[PDB]
Amino acid sequence: KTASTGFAELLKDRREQVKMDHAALASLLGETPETVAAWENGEGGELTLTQLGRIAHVLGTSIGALTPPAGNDLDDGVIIQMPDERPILKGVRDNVDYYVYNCLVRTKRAPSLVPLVVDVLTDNPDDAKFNSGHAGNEFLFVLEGEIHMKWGDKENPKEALLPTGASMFVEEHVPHAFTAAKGTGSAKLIAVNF
Amino acid sequence: TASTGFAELLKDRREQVKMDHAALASLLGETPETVAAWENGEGGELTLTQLGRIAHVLGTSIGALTPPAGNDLDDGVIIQMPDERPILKGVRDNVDYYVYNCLVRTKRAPSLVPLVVDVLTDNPDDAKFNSGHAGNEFLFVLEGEIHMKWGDKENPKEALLPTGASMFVEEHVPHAFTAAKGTGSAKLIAVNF
Amino acid sequence: TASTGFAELLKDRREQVKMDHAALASLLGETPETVAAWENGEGGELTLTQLGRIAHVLGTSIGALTPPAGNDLDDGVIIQMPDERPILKGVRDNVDYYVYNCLVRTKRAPSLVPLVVDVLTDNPDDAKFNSGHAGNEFLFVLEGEIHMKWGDKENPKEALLPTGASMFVEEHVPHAFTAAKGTGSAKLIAVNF
Amino acid sequence: KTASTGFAELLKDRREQVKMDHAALASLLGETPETVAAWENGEGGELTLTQLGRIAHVLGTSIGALTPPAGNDLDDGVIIQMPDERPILKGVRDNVDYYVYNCLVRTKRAPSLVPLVVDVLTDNPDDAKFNSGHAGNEFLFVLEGEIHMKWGDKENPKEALLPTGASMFVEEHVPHAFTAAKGTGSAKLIAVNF
Ligand SMILES: C[C@@H](O)CP(=O)(O)O
Ligand SMILES: C[C@@H](O)CP(=O)(O)O
Ligand SMILES: C[C@@H](O)CP(=O)(O)O
Ligand SMILES: C[C@@H](O)CP(=O)(O)O
Ligand SMILES: [Co+2]
Ligand SMILES: [Co+2]
Ligand SMILES: [Co+2]
Ligand SMILES: [Co+2]
Repeated sequence: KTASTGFAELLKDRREQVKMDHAALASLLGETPETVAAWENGEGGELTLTQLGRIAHVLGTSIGALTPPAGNDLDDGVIIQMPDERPILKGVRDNVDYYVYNCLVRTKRAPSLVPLVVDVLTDNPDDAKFNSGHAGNEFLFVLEGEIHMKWGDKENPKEALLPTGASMFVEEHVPHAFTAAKGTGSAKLIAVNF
Repeated sequence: TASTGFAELLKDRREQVKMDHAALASLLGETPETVAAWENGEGGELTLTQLGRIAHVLGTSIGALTPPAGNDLDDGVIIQMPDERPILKGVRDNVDYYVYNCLVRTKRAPSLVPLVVDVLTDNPDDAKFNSGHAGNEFLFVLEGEIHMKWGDKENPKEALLPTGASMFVEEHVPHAFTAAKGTGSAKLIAVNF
Repeated sequence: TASTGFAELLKDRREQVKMDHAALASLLGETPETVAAWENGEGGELTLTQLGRIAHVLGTSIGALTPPAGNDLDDGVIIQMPDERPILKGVRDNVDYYVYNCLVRTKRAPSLVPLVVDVLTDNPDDAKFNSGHAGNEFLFVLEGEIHMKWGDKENPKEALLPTGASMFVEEHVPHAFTAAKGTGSAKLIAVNF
Repeated sequence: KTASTGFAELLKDRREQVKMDHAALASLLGETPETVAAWENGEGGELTLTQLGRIAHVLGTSIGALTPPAGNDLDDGVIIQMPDERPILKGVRDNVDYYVYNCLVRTKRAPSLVPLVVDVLTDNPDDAKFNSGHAGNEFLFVLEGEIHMKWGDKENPKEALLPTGASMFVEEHVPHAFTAAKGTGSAKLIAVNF
C-alpha cells in the first residue's frame, strides 16, 4: 500500500475511531472539510512531515499509526539475493578503516533483519572501536580467522577470543567491538541483526 | 519535534543498514548535505510521498522513522471534567441513532476511546449495525434498558440489558444497540481499547 | 486441553530446535516413550517444577509451551447481568476503604478488569495510596464527587472530580481516592486494561 | 526466576489484579485459603499441568501469564558458543537422511533464535522433502556448494538455484525444502531462525 493511499485509509479509520466527522477534524487543522475528504480520497501526498505531526496530534496518536507498514517485497513468502548483487560499504571508525560490509538479503516484511558478511581489516585489539549498541539483537558466526571480541563498558569491557566456527549472541543496546586476534591479520564474520 | 524525532530515527536506521550520508543520498537522488540536514532536524517540509521513498530505500516504514505519539499526562494522569467532553451525532442511513459524548483520551494510550452514548431510538426492529471495528470494546448500561444485537445481522444474537449490565465485544464483531422496545431512550458507557 | 495444547506446543518447540524424542528425553533423564506420551497428550500430571526443566532444556518459557487463555465468548460477545457481579471488600491498614463490584471479564482479553467501586470514606486526609499497578486504568465518576490523589504520596497531585468526570491513570502510577470532604460516599467505574 | 518462585509472584499479582482474596480463589479450586497462601510463598512446585490450567482458568487468563519468562543466560548481555561444543542431530525425512544439523548458540533471552549450519547430503531435487513451515522467519546463506531450493505448494512449488554466497529470507509458516543442485553432491547452509 502506497504512502498516500495507505494514509487515506488509516486517516479515515482513525477519524471514525474518535467519532469525528470531516468538519470537526478540519476545524483543528486550518483546512476545510472538503480538504480533509480529499486526503481520505488519497490526495494527501504533499502533506509535510510537520503537517502529518499535527494531524497525528489532534487525533491523539502517532504518524506511524496513520501510515502503512513497510510493504511486501516477497515472492510467495520468499526473497533471494544473488552473491554479486550484494551491497558493500566501508565501516570507518576513528578516521581509520575498520570493517568492509557485504550486505546480504533484506526484506520490508521484517525490517529489523540486517544480515552482513563483515571483513575485519585490523588485528590490533587496542584499535577496537566500540559502537553504541544496536536496536535489535545480533547473532554472529566466525566465518574465517580469529576474532577478538569486546563488549559492555568500553572503559572496562568483557573480552573473548573466538576461533573460526564460534557463534555469539549480543543483546540489543549492548555496546561491542570487533578485531582479528592480535597479529593474526584479518578475520571474517557473518553478522545477523534481527 | 516530528522533525526532531525523524532526524534521530533516520540517523539510527541509516546506521543500522550501514549507509553513510552519500550512500543514502544517491538512492534518493539528493546530495549528502541534504541528508545531513534532515538528520540535523531540517526535514520538516518533506512530503508524505518523499517520506515514503525514504522509508522504502531504508527497507522500513514511515512509522519506524517517526516518533511515538507523545506524552500529554501530568505525572501519569490526565483528567477531563464533564461539559468539556466532545459531542458528535451518530447518523446511520439518515437517522440520529446515537449521540457520542467523548470522555478523556491520551496519546500515551491512543486506542483508548471512552464515550457516554445516548441511545436515541427504542425500536429494536429498526436497529442499525456497524460492521464491527478494530479493537475490543467494554460497555456498561448507565441508564435505561438496552436491546443489543450482534453477529450476523440477518440472524443476530441478542440480549436485553438492564442498567448496571456490562458487556465485552471483541474486535471485528458487528453490533447494534437501541433502547428496549418502547422505553424511549437509554445510555451506555462504551470504552474502546 | 492444558495437556492437549502442551502436547502440541512441545512437539513444535522440540522440532524447532531439531531434537527427536531420544535427544530430548536424554536431557530430561526420561525415556523417549515418555516424551512421546507427552506429545500424545499424556502430560497432565507433570509438575510446575518439571515443566520448568522441560522449558529450560528447550531454551524457552513454560508459557511458550502452554496454550492461550481460551475463548469464553458467544459469537464474539460476553455479557454480565447486574447482581451476578463479584463483590469483595478493599481493606487498607484495617479500614474498609473500597467495595469492589466486579463487572464482566473475558479470557480473550485477560488484562480487562472493569469494576464499579464504592468509595466509602470521605476524608481526603485519610486517603490510602496503592503503590500503582501494572496496566492502564480508565475511570469515570458514576455518583457523588471524588477527591483523587496521585504521584508522590508525600506531595501528591490532586483533583476534585464531580459526577461525569473521567480520568486515565498510567501503569505504575500510585493513586488513592475518597469521596470529597464530608460528602459521605461516591462511586466510580474503574476499567483496568 | 525459578518456576515456583516466579509462579508465586505472578499468582499473587493476578489474584490481586482481579480483586480476589485467598478465600475467594481457594473456593474455586478445591483448596483451603492456607494452601493458596502457601503457593504464593513459593510452595506450588508440585502443582500439575492440569491443576495450573484450572488455576489460570478461574483467574481468567493463561498458564503463561502466571509463569516466569525463560530466563537470563547471558554474560552482561552476551553468550558465546565455541565450535566444538556445537550440538549435532540427524535430520531424516522419509526414512532417508536429508540434513546434518550443527547447532549454533542459543539464548533464553531470545528463544526464537535457532541458528544452525546444515550439511545438505542429497543432490537429487526430486528427493526434496518439504517441511510444514516454521513459526518464525528464517534467514539463510549458502556457505558451500549450490542449493536447489523449493517453496510454497509442495505440489506446485516455486524453485530457485542458489550458488555459494547467495542469501534468502523465508517468511514464517511458508513450507520449503532444500537439496544440493542436481548431481553436485552436497552443499552447506547457515540457517538462522528468528
Ligand atoms: C560486526 C558488527 O556487529 C559490527 P557493528 O555493526 O555492530 O558496529
Ligand atoms: C455503542 C458503540 O459500540 C456503537 P459503535 O461506535 O461501535 O458503532
Ligand atoms: C479505583 C482503583 O483504581 C483503586 P485500586 O484498585 O487500583 O487500588
Ligand atoms: C535449512 C532448514 O531450513 C531446513 P528445515 O529445518 O526448515 O526443514
Ligand atoms: Co553489532
Ligand atoms: Co462498538
Ligand atoms: Co487503580
Ligand atoms: Co527452514
